[PDB]
Amino acid sequence: IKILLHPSGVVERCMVSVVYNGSALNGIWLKNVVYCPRHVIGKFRGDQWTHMVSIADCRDFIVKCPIQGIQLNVQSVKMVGALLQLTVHTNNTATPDYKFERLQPGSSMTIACAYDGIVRHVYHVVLQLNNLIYASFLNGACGSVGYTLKGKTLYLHYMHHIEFNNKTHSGTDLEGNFYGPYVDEEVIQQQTAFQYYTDNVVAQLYAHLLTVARPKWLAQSQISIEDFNSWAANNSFANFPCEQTNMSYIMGLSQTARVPVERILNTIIQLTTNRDFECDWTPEMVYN
Amino acid sequence: IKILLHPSGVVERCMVSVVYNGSALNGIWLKNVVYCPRHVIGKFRGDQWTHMVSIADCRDFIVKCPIQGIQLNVQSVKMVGALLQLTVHTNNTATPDYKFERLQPGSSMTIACAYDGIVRHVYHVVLQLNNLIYASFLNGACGSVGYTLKGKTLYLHYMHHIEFNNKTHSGTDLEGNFYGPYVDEEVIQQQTAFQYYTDNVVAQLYAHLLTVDARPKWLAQSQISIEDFNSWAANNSFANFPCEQTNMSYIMGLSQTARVPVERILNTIIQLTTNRDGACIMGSYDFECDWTPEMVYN
Ligand SMILES: *C(=N)[C@H](C[C@@H]1CCNC1=O)NC(=O)[C@H](CC(C)C)NC(=O)[C@@H](NC(=O)C(F)(F)F)C(C)(C)C
Ligand SMILES: *C(=N)[C@H](C[C@@H]1CCNC1=O)NC(=O)[C@H](CC(C)C)NC(=O)[C@@H](NC(=O)C(F)(F)F)C(C)(C)C
Repeated sequence: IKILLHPSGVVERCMVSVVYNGSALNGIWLKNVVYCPRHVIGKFRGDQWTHMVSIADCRDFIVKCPIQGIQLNVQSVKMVGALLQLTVHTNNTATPDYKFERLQPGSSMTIACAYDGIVRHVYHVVLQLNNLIYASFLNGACGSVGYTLKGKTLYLHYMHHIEFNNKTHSGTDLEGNFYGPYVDEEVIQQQTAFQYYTDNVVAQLYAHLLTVARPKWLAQSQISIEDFNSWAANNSFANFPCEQTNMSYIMGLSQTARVPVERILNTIIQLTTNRDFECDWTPEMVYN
Repeated sequence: IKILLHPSGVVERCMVSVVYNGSALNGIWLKNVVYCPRHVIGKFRGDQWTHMVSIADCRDFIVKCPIQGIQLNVQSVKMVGALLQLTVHTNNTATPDYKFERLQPGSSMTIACAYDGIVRHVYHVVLQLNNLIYASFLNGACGSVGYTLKGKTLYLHYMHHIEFNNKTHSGTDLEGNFYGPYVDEEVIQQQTAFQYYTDNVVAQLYAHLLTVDARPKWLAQSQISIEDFNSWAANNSFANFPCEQTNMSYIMGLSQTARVPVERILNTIIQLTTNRDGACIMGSYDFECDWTPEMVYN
């Protein structure tokens, strides 16, 4: 039982460099459109973006695709949400079947971290209930995408925008809308309190009992799901189950492990003195 | 600080499928040669391989590369170690600058786990001191490769062969020699006892101090010397520290930024074996050998 990531080859063939008057980041090239963060044209705030994008000369958008050796030429600039839709002359012949899918908190995705239009590293994250990811990005990485795959169909979920001072990262879906109440502005932005995605904590504990001698810190007594949820409301744990569809997986793991979920939940409560606690294992990934 | 995988696009463009009389697995296609495990021609033992390979007809090797729409035709077949080197008529246009490099225990690599010539998952493993990897594989995954990337060159380290009862996996390097004393035969094979790669366990705790909590309450207050630790390590399934002298430059740096000398990390490891009591360190619940000092420091 490993943390599984999706192969990045399809994403690599679409990544492009986007350089606008001394500001460099990444973008993705699908059909005849290149999607990049809008702050490549400057550091603006509020409703200045509409007018500021309209005064942007397309000749200044230097766009290159390193994998294909092509230099793209922009014909029109359209702002959609917090993203820029740059229409180019050439259609990307490497464009796959793709979908723009929003992620619900607690779901996983593969980050294709890129620089200068080239994907450098690939790693795994789960969108937390505070609508932040705990990723890793340096200067010039904006425009990196978080994606999943399902039968050679690219599911784009995320594009990176901003890093906060507690090693948190925020971006948009590919429709241009941020996750949570965060924006692309260099100011302090109040984050909602952290809360554990309980379904995923349950998934990690079951992953441990399946890849190891049942440990000593495993609780000996059961607790009802309802008693856990009254406890969870005062200990920053999400109401269980967070996703009703996860019970098909969780109950299946409870069979393979011969440990009922009621015992796993009481173990979560007793591990409070030790208590980040990590919601990186989803029940789908552990079961399949 | 994350577990970083290398981008797999270079590997996908060269993966192929290899089928022989109903036995199907994966192969990698570099230049004019296709490399795949030898048990695609049968489940033979001992020294039966040299003979059975020389009588295998090349017209029974069905070789497709689905990402390029080509079906390959095999000219010659040569057994190199536990691998078959299938020469084909067509040079691979997507062949990168590559190198066959054998890993030493404690190093990491990215696994491109494929089926029918297409990689379905990528994940990260470390060659353990038993010369096994703790990976994830199903039927038809043989031929999957473990690799790393240094700029432009693709560094091939591993090709998958066999899964053992304890969810451990074994294979060869790209030159054809297995890691450890394991062979491609469906019998029980003795495994050396498990031993933690102490350098990597030190890197995991430092990763926790630098990203999760700078002063966790399981961090030992007192220190132990490297020497006193290594006396304890010989009896507690921990390798002698340091396992690699080149890791010291990374660990000394991690100590300087964490403001916690390695002596306290080593004593923390000793204390955790008697009083971890369910502590979850860098999301792992167990000591992991997945975090290397190089990756955590860089
Ligand atoms: C995109 N090219 C970068 C990605 C950053 C750089 C450092 N790590 C990352 O993930 N994005 C930016 O540089 C941001 C630009 C804004 C206008 C969208 N700026 C930031 O992320 C800054 N963060 C803040 O000011 C904030 F207060 F925390 F929000 C940096 C990280 C530069 C201080
Ligand atoms: C090749 N595609 C597979 C990959 C396996 C299947 C299950 N998980 C894997 O990683 N390799 C095989 O099927 C092996 C073929 C041999 C002849 C090289 N066989 C095995 O791995 C078997 N293992 C054993 O018999 C052994 F005892 F553990 F060594 C299986 C796991 C199928 C029983």
